[PDB]
Amino acid sequence: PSQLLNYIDGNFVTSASSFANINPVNGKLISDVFEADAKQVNEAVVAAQNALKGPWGKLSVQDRAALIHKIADGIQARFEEFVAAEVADTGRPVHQARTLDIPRAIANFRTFADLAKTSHTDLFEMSTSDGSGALNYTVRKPLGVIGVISPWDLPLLLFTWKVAPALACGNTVVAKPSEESPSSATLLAEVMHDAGVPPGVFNLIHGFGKDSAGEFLTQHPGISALTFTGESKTGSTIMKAVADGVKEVSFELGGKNAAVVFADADLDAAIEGVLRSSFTNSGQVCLCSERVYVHRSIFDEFVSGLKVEAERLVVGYPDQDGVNMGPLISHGHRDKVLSYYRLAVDEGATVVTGGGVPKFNDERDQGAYVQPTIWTGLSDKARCVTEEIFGPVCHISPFDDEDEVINRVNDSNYGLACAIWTTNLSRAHRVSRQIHVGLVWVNTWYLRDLRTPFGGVKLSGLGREGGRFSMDFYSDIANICIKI
Amino acid sequence: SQLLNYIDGNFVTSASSFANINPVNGKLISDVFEADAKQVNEAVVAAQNALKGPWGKLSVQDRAALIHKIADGIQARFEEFVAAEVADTGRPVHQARTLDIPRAIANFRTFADLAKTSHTDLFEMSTSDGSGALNYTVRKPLGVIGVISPWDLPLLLFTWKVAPALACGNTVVAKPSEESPSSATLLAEVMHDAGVPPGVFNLIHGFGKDSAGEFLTQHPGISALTFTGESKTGSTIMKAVADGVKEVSFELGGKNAAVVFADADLDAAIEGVLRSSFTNSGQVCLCSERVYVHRSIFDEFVSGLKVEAERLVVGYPDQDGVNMGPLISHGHRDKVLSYYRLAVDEGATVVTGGGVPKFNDERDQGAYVQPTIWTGLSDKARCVTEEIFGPVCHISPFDDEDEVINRVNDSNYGLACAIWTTNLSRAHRVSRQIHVGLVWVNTWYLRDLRTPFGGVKLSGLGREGGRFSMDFYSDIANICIKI
Amino acid sequence: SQLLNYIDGNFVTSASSFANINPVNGKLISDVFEADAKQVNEAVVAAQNALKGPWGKLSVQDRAALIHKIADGIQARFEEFVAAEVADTGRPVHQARTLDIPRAIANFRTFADLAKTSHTDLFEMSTSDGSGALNYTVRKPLGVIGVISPWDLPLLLFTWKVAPALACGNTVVAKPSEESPSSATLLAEVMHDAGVPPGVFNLIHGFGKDSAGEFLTQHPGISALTFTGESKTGSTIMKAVADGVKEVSFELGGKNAAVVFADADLDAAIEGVLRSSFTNSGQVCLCSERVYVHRSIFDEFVSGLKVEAERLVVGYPDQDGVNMGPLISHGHRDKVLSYYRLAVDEGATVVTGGGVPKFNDERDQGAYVQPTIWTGLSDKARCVTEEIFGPVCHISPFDDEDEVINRVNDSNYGLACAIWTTNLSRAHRVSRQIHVGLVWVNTWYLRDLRTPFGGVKLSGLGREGGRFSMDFYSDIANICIKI
Amino acid sequence: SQLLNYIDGNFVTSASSFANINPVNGKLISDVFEADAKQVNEAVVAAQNALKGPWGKLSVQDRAALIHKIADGIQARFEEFVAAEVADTGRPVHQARTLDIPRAIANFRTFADLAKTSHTDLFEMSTSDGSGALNYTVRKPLGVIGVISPWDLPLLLFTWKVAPALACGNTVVAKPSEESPSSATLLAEVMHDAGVPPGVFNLIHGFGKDSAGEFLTQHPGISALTFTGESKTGSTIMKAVADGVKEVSFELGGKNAAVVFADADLDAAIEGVLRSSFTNSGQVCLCSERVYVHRSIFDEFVSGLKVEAERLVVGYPDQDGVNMGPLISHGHRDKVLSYYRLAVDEGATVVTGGGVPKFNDERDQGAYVQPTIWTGLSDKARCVTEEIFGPVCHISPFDDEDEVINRVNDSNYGLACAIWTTNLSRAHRVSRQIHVGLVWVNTWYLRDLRTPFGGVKLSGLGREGGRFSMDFYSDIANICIKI
Ligand SMILES: NC(=O)c1ccc[n+]([C@@H]2O[C@H](COP(=O)([O-])OP(=O)(O)OC[C@H]3O[C@@H](n4cnc5c(N)ncnc54)[C@H](O)[C@@H]3O)[C@@H](O)[C@H]2O)c1
Ligand SMILES: NC(=O)c1ccc[n+]([C@@H]2O[C@H](COP(=O)([O-])OP(=O)(O)OC[C@H]3O[C@@H](n4cnc5c(N)ncnc54)[C@H](O)[C@@H]3O)[C@@H](O)[C@H]2O)c1
Repeated sequence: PSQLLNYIDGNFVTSASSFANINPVNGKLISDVFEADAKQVNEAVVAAQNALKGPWGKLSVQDRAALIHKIADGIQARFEEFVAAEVADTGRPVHQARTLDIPRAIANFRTFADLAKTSHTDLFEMSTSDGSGALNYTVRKPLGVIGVISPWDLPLLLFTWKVAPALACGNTVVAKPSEESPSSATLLAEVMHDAGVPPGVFNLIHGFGKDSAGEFLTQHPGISALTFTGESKTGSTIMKAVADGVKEVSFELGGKNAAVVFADADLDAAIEGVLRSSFTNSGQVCLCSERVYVHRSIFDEFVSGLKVEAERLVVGYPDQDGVNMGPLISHGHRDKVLSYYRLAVDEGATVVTGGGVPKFNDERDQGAYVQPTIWTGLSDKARCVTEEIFGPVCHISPFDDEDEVINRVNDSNYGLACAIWTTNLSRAHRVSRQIHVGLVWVNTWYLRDLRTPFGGVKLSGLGREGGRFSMDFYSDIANICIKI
Repeated sequence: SQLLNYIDGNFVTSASSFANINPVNGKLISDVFEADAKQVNEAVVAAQNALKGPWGKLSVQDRAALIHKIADGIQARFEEFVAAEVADTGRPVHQARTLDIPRAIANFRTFADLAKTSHTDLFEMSTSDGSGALNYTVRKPLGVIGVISPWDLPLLLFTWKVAPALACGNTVVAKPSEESPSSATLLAEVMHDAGVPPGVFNLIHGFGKDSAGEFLTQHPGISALTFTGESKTGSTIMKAVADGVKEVSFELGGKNAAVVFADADLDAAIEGVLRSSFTNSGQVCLCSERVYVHRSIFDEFVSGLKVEAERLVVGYPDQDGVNMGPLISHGHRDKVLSYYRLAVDEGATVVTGGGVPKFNDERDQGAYVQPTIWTGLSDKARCVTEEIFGPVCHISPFDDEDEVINRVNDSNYGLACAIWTTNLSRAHRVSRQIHVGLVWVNTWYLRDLRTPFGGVKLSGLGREGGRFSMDFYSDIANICIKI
Repeated sequence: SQLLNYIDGNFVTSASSFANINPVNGKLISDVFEADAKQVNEAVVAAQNALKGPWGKLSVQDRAALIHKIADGIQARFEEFVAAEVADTGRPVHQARTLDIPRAIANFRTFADLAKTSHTDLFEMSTSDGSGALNYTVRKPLGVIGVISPWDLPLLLFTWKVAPALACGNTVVAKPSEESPSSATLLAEVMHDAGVPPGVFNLIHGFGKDSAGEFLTQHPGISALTFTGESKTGSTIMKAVADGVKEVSFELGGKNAAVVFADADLDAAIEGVLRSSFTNSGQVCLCSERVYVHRSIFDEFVSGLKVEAERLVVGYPDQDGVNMGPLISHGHRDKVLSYYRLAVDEGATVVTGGGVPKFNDERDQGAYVQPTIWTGLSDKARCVTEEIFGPVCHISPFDDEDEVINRVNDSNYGLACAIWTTNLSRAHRVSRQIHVGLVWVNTWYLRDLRTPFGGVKLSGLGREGGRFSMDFYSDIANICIKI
Repeated sequence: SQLLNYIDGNFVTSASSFANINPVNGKLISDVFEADAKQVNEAVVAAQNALKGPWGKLSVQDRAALIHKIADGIQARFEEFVAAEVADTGRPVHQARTLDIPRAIANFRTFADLAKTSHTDLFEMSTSDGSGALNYTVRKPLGVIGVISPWDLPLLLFTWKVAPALACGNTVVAKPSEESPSSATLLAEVMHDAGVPPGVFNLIHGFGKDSAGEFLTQHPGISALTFTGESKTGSTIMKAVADGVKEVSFELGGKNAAVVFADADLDAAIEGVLRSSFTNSGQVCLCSERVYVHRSIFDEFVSGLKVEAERLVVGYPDQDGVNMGPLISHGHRDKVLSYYRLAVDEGATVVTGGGVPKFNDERDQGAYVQPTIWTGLSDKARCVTEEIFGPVCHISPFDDEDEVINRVNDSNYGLACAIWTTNLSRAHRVSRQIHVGLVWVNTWYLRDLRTPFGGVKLSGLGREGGRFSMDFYSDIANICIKI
């Protein structure tokens, strides 16, 4: 059916090799995707380098921002096509795509264009020996060619989260979306083309990681930065790969996030929240909770309530009425998730609900669905409690003491995010500041303001993006010092 | 004389020692105890544990007051630090008294002040339910900072990392260059006498590969590695910490240009390039080794620079009117001399210098070389492209502004550049086109600690100074409250 | 033609009306209903109440999108706005098409953007009990903002206040100059059609004393009065709001100098001073009426400027190659000609102009004057010290840099200054010593809306622009939480 | 004892003198020389001239070091300062030792530290010709700062203005309250002994109307007047400086509320309200004179408060256990007792106090009153709306969140408010809706010098603290370079 081409130096192109994009709802082929080779990656980088010297480089910040708003306008004008593309690749509920995925991707471009317009830099006066003094000022320049490599859990959102500020700062871009979700990125290339974005400014390359476009990108001496979102292991590999070039790097990596429910929490709200944080996108979001700690006094009641709500979840088609969960991204990913399902049992988990695959008796049985799953009875040292599963699952465990549960949350090689449920003023602020992660929510989950810094600690990442931090990462900060 | 490690509040020796040698006369001045992997581990663990002790409980005001006390402690032993810096490096006494030591003290005072005055952000947001949410950020200690430092400005560059690390509430494991260990050891004593809790600041001595340096970079207990040194070494360190995804901050090598336009104050530009080429015997990362001079003033510039270079006094650190001391070591001299020969093989004219001076005294056992000027090499000569880190510069002419800008930028490095012009438009128009972290106009080596500092390309990764230090040496955490 | 008030979502007439006269030919453009104290009260109360309505419930994003919609509305009716500004003021159509209207549009877009991107501060502190405290700040709407604006750049200066007021979520009662009420009235129409809720924006027409202007300033229901106008008017308004301790922001008169150094690009400086003296027929607060030129180039500069001034086309707004229109009114020309007489009486040499051109057509019933240059007055002449606000400049020589800085600063005003020099150091050294809010080097009237703008001494109080507008049009509140 | 003015580096007497009375016992402490118009003028002129002397040539680092030396000078005479404040005010010795003096020392140190770390902005901009322009801002000394301060927290509020004025490179003419002139005179000695150049800091004694206070505000030589005092005095000053269009900063009166929600920690709330009502005998602008308590806990709260209030030890500054001293003066006691009476006449139930304690010693000649609590008055009672400035509070029950918010806000004042609740949502939701400059949650009088501070409505104009101080006490100037 559909064909997904690379976009290089203003032109769509095919490749020697192609791979399949497969609908996880039913296992049916959606499209053929051309895998760019080493030579085409080179062509992309060189074009990106030259574009920096072209008309793109002559644009005022205001004109550049106007054009980026045009890109956002073009996505909005093809809104439903973008919805259809995200849904096809990933099986995500249509409502989620219409309210989260696509509008956030548009908001990424608008927000960074606006920040580009309002941003400024610094002026430092200094005294000198002769009493004439000196002036030091800083400027933001384009960093150069930014290599962007993105994952499949929020395809257009996380892709544009890198591409928008890269372009807002006047860089050119070579971007490699996940092989699992190539569609919406390809449509973005079309939007770029139609908006009149100069050739070479934005380049789209398809493929995999090792011995494919992804690796080739990280190895190319022509890039100035590599921004990456994906597994921690992949982060380290890429960090080694750019080391000889001393390329700027920004990494958003894996997590094993906890949710903590204190005794004074609003229990019904906490249950709804943990339900959402565990099972949204079938638990395939980096921000999902897979470890949950609940105060002993309310533990059993909490687990009972969550069981009931988890069992009311509708698992099925993306446009099915009242659907809460679609399938996992792919059969390979499902294999990995079920392997963890077994392991949890072997490690001695009580299976509160789920633990298998739903029986549909239609085409969905050919897809890659699993059941939302809850475990109890596992130790803090259990693999299923420590390793990132990336499916619709959580383990729940009681605790007694505040300092205790803080230490248990922090006892991890990851540190992406955490959610805390409490109605107590002091406790919200005291506990939150003690959690060793980049992002804590109190009495909510997945709230994101694009102005805030975002990033992880430990294995969950390196550096920060968002607001001023993106404006700093995607720019050369240069100092000019004038003796007066 | 012996230089010990400082681990968890105690000066400790080690299994093996190495020679610290005076580059003025080749004489041995101390033995330095090389830390082994287990001592490195001990240091990191101690640093990890200090985070949970009294250090971790200090308010920002109390921590800052304590850091000022460290500065005071250095100040009260000022001449001993001067003696220590001079001993290891052979730098002129006057330069140590006026640049090296006071600036090391200022590192501590300034970052302590920045710590006291820093604050974070508040973001309000709307929610579908109409009650909204509050996001705020906080700065927390990153954890244990591994500091690895070079020998060109030993204490200055060392404290440039250590001060903000401590100011942000971290604990530190710091490994100074094997070539210049004394001032860092003195710092450990100052720390001790000031009552810095055990494990907060740890000093380990040794080399890079297969030594204390490598082991520090491999330890999963650190949260960040901040580094100043050669580009290749930076790469090596980048790979070593990759599996841990440690935060990294790199200030690497350069091949910096100076540019003199026809409308420059000629005498000032000659004086400026003399300083930028030969300060510290050209052993500063910010030194110029490439100079482009407009053809209308080329011959006069070169002639004037020759005269001033030959007036430079090369000698003892306490010799009257001394301008230059020796190179850091014989091994470094052999490297610099190898370039002195390569320049000749490459076809260079030697305007002045090109060898080693004859002293007919103990200095001949030291590691002195002559300040050297070359002309006649092409832009692709290795001597014009690779960093030598000696008291040397090649001078070539240029004709056009866009031409010289291209030749300046035609480099895998991009640390710093100096331009000389009296024209308003040109200064601002040219400066912004040079692909480096720092451009000076009509001066050199002016540094304000508030400003961002770093290189592009092979010259580094990230930025430090001012709030960039406060951000790098801190965990930035976002806390989002639903209302 | 009739210009109605706009109060609580309705266009309303009034008991009295006054004449809007076209200064080109003296003909009647429109009747303008003057708001009485009763209508002003009704406007202020509507504004207060609007703060409790749908307007007050908008997210920052929605409020910004609505203000972009206001900008789109103006843009949709671009030429009507052009025609309105031209009719009231006689300004050249080209100036209105390229400066006045697009900048007024840019005011709304820029402050909407600033509103979306602004945030506030988070301060952590330690306490005796070791639990600490959180301190965060928020920006709330100040309340009802009274806006009183002048006639020199009617829509531009009007929207310069109204845009940030609305971006910060305030409601507005605005009173434009009686000389130029037309574009403000169109703006009210755009507001209405854009769907801005009743009471958010209110337009009241009238004069100052014993009229709408005074009644706005006396109303206890406002939270702030932002004002651009004559310095003496500012003083009056400050007294008028003193018992209510209203927030105030004043942009007042000036006697701005231009300085031309010996190393200036002379032709560019001549062109520059021509524009700074005669743009809008010298009726801009930012205009130069004092000009200082280095002695060595004084005669050549004066001769050059004379030639250029005499080439200026003084005529109809859409006449080919027109450079200057008339003054705003006959009353204003009576004042300007009185100064023309005074300058002769004070001993001035009239290099050119000094009178009223003769058209022998309908323009003779208008309010034109000639571009005028004086020489020969002392620094104490009233014509050299008082703001004339016509197309005039006096030119005086100088010999020394510090001398001229002192003469520039020797004024009760301090709005702006323009300096001409090609020398890098001079540009920065001199500029920082000028006691004004804004210095231009080698240009004039460049405005970036992110910058702080305002004057010193009699030229004003407070700053607006960028973050300064976001702070002034907001309540900055501090919330301190004990943890 | 005698208190002299400090003008142009000299302590000088005056033609007239007035009495400083100890309010503990009515005894005369010192005679205070009242500055006349000629003396005030001599002060301003010396300050003006001081800007062009060595003070103006100081680098920011050197200036800050000298400010820290002032702070050192106060620490060195810590007990003399404590005695001075106690003598003037009768404040408990413990409170002056822990609060008053250390915080005035912190004012100098903190604003010195802010000044060293401060910086400004760079704006890059595109132009028609494609070469662009550079806009940057600088902070300059505003000029001569007139400071007029109250007797509330004499040294603390005095230094809160003087410290940032000086940190910003200004010079100062300062008029402390006639009721509390001692600590300020001691500060002038510290300035003198620290070698602060003559004319930089000038101290003039006297009153407001027809005295030095008025004379300062009428003087055309000053650039700003910063003021802390009664709201009616603020309006008077705003009128006085209106013709010079001087920069103003006003911190005025309040009638602050405390609010205790049903979910508050009741014991902590009682302790909190006790402190907020009676600290310094309720003579702090930040004191709570109205208290709203949820109905369900109203009786229990009023009872606990009565008990704790009755345990308050009223007497000697150095008496052990002492909690309260006297009011500042007999004149003020007459005013306070007058409200005590009016409260009864208005229908108040007197829960405790309501008169003056009997001592049977010299304290009966002093100016004491009892801590008083009222119930049973309406929101419209004069005693519940008008600022009394004594050790008094009125407690009223409430039922609804939106109700009490409206009742707190129904005031012509809006300085500060304290809220007590343990609920997360409620704390943030309610706080943001209170129309004041400062809301405390579960505490009172926590001040971080980095935060913006100020009131809304009659409680003030402008903001001070952190960068707001750095902005108010500086000329922000914009320099625009065409490239
Ligand atoms: N960009 C800057 O701001 C800046 C400042 C000063 C110096 N420099 C550069 O640094 C170099 C200066 O001299 P240098 O010889 O001391 O640099 P270097 O890289 O050889 O050594 C620096 C430090 O790293 C250690 N080290 C060496 N190999 C290591 C390894 N494999 N693992 C861990 N640690 C290792 C050394 O022991 C030493 O402490 C020059 O290139 C100079 O330009 C840059
Ligand atoms: N907003 C704040 O942060 C803050 C802080 C402390 C006190 N206050 C307020 O200050 C008041 C108490 O102090 P106060 O009794 O000294 O107030 P006050 O207004 O009577 O006197 C204050 C100062 O102003 C001077 N002054 C009086 N009339 C003057 C005039 N016509 N011209 C020039 N100067 C004049 C006085 O001499 C004195 O030095 C209370 O209202 C209190 O709330 C406010």
